Amino acid sequence: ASSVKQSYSFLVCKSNPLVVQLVYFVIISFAGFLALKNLKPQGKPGPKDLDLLFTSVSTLTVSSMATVEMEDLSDRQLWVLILLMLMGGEVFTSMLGLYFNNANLVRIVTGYFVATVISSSVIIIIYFWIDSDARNVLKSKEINMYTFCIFTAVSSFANCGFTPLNSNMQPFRKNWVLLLLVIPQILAGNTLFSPLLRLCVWVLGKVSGKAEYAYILQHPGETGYKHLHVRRNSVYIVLSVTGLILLQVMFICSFEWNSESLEGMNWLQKLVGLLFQSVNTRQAGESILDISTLSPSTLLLFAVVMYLPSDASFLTANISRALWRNFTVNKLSCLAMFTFLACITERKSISSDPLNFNIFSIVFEIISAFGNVGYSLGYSCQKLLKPDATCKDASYGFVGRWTEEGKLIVILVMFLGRLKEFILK
Amino acid sequence: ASSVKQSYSFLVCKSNPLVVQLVYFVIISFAGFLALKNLKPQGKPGPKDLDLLFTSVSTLTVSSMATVEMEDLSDRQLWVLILLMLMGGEVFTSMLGLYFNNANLVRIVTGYFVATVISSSVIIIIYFWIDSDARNVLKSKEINMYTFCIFTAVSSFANCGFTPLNSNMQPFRKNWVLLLLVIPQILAGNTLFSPLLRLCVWVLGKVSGKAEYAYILQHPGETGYKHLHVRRNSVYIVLSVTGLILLQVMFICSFEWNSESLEGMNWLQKLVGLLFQSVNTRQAGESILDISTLSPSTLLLFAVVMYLPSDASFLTANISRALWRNFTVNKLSCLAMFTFLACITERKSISSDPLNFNIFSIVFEIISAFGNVGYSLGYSCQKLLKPDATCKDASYGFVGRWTEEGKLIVILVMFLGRLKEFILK
Repeated sequence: ASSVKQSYSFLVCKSNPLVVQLVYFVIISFAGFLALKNLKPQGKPGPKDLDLLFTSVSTLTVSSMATVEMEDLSDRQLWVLILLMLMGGEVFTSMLGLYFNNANLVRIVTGYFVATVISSSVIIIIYFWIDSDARNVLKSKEINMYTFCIFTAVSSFANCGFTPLNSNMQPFRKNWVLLLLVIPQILAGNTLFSPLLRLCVWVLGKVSGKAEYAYILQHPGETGYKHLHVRRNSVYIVLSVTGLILLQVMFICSFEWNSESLEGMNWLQKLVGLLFQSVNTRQAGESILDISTLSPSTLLLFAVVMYLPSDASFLTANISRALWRNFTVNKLSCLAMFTFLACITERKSISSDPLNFNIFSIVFEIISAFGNVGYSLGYSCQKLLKPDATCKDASYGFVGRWTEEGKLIVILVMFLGRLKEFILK
Repeated sequence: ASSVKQSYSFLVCKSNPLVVQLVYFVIISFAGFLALKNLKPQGKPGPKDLDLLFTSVSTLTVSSMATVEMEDLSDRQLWVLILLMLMGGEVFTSMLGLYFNNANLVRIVTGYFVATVISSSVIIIIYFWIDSDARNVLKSKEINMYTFCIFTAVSSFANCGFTPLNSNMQPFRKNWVLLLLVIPQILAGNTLFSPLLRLCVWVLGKVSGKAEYAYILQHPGETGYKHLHVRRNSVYIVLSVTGLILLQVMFICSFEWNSESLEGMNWLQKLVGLLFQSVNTRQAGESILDISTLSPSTLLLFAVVMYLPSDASFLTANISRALWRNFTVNKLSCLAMFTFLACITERKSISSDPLNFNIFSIVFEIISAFGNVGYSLGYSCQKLLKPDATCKDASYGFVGRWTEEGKLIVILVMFLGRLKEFILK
């Protein structure tokens, strides 16, 4: 209770924000892994503790990188994941930071977060109530309807990318209404958070008439909030994200409109699904297509977009040994070093299975982990060079098929990716 | 004669250095392609004009990217390639720039260039004279001994990477003496040019005693030469290149010491060959191992090293739309765009043959072309998924197996890579 507040205040007063946030993430991830281990169902042999720790990290790190199938976790573990997502989302961490800075605009941010989460949950619950196809699908998968709704709302708002379905949103690719109802939740999380918050402050100031709201609106830098910029910067956020989404939609519609991953869908269904995928590419994680089946051009476009630094990390950020150090921090040297380590650890897998364990797939996984997106190129054992029937084609990401050292490397990459925009300064 | 000088002076007086150097490279490349077409041997159907143009560009662009086997060109075409290499090397272009700047240190630079070329040719000729194994190899390949020696010396000094042998220096991997005699020629070209020139100026000043040489030595910036830096910068050049070479040697010795590409070699032979490869990786192009057979970690290390900007481009170089433009020029956006284009053009090849036409191989080719290195991941038709016997496994680089649009894209990438450190300003 009060002891937590006292310890947090003591940490904040002396240590840097980076150190306190690293301690926060490490301790919460360890607690989540411990919980996931405790409420494991009895009798059935669950995943190894490393997979549970990886799932807890990816849930907290809102990176959605899966090592265990989402169907291998019970309802209680699903709610533990929901709690980790709530306590690890970008908006919630920024809200806690604002709390602690103000103690040593808070109401508006807390209201925005709580209202968005509650409205998303209610909207998804209502949509499942009106449409019985989703209820039938959930009954087939034996997943609690309300638990799935809350999980989906929290994951979409927090931009994590996890869903109780093992195939993520693939079973719901035909339901364009759900995708159109979920897209705003993703766009009200990490992406388009600053312009939406600015609009919320603007409408509150207009309706209330209080001069404090206008003062906050026109002095965004005085309050010190990272995600509250000037009108020009917010307009830049909207324009940049909209243009990137339109570019992604254009390229995917040009290339994979007739692909097998969209077969059996109407033109409107295909358009809505591709728009949902393009929105998710930046940082959501949720996918409706098996990203492996996409053409190499679209895969490279995905890699480029998830490599693009977040706009919050772009506006805010914008003897020879000092130049070397400055060059080592550019988001690219770390990616190259981690990809080199991952290729070292998976040398046997790459040599034996070059179709799935190729260098581009490892680059994609490293970019996904560092950018906290969640796109996994997957692993189809039908693509093995040597025909092996002992495979059980699993729905978890490519990282789940790596070695233990590879999983540890991806865990470190995800931790560094969440703690980015902080290591830079 | 004098008309050429008048035209060059007229171009220099008005246009920027970038424009005049671009027109110089374009016109010389076109002349070289026209020559290569003209002295093609009669009776035998040679390569298509696009392949000749690509070879002329890569020879001029000292990028060593091969579309045609080097055994398909006669002695006259080999000498045309030698002339293109001489007129397109980094040292020669810098020397011409110094000529035109001084007209509108020249003696020392010209002496260094001419003496290094002549001494390299004489040394290689002498080594072929003393050792008859190389003479036997050349007789087996039916290549003129003196022509091969001059070609090798010019290519090693100009850091191009071409050799009359189709397999490059692979037949000579056992001859460690030749590799140790060629390494200084490569290290006296583009790399270690500034420290070697500084040492040459220093010894000339010490022996002569003229104060002008010391004035040039201690005021490197006054003369305006790009490749003449201060003592600290030259020491940095030496230290950085030596450390990078040692790191590459360490990693390759750790990984591929027992690989098939080095089977049948003594420990000293393996060490010398790996050191030669590490020296060449930065920007030489010449290789003694089939780079395809190397492990993925070493391939990624090669990609990283050839992606590292030249130290001359590092020392010399070191509202939101303006920031976007500044971010678009970082050597990475261009690589991503060109790789995206190459993947678009080779979509059929990637889909049909994913083992050789994978995204990492295209990334490697694009990095090699932009960095003007010359490393090609190759194409072994035994790696086809579909077993096709119509193949004739050719010794030319991976780019020779691309589509015509892919070859054009690589030509553009090579032209931009040579004109790098210029487009940046």
